[PDB]
Amino acid sequence: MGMIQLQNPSHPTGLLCKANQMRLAGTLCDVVIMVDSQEFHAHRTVLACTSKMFEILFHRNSQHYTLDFLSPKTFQQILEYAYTATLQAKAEDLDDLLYAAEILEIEYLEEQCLKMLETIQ
Amino acid sequence: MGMIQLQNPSHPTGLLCKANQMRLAGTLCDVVIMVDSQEFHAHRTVLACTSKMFEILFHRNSQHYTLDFLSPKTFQQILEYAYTATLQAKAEDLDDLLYAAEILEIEYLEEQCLKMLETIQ
Repeated sequence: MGMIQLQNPSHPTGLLCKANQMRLAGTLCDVVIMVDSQEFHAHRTVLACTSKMFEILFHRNSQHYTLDFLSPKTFQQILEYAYTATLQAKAEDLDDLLYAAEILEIEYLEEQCLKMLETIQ
Repeated sequence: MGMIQLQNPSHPTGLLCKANQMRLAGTLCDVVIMVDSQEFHAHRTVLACTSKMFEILFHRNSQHYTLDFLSPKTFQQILEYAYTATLQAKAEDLDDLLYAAEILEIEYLEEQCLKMLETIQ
């Protein structure tokens, strides 16, 4: 037969951009991540699609999830990466980020943190 | 100061790919869209980040939302586009897709459906 196809190469990027604007306004946020005192509002789908650990964690439903293997600062860093595809940090945060990245099982961050730590080394 | 930056250009695309695999398995789906008889399980964030109409609709919380301005077939088409960035259809579906696309306010689909209808014309 005959088919028509429309493909928007910007859609993934546009969708994540809007999710990030929703997270900053609190719109449709359905999970709170608790690190030390601080609360981080976010969307389960974005965190579960970024971290295999969160996808596994949310197997057990609750409104709040407490993480204590990392600081609020490291979590914010990874939360921004999940919602924008970029992470910014200080060189002294690399060991903290690698460890969080391995536990959360976010392949890109573990691979890149390792590669940066090793070439410096 | 000194900063380190890691940017994964594949992240948007990887995140949407995983959401699509989650939708097909039913994982973390938190909304059912009802069209004629058929039920479509999906994630609120993906639909609200794709359609300004769904972002507005979900302002009013409920587990189920009924759409009757389009057929199940057209909805499936747009549901696939939302989750993959590609839509496939038959040429005879173009008027149906444009209309659904305008009501749902999915700019890319309205623009492309219009452009295809007009160049054929």
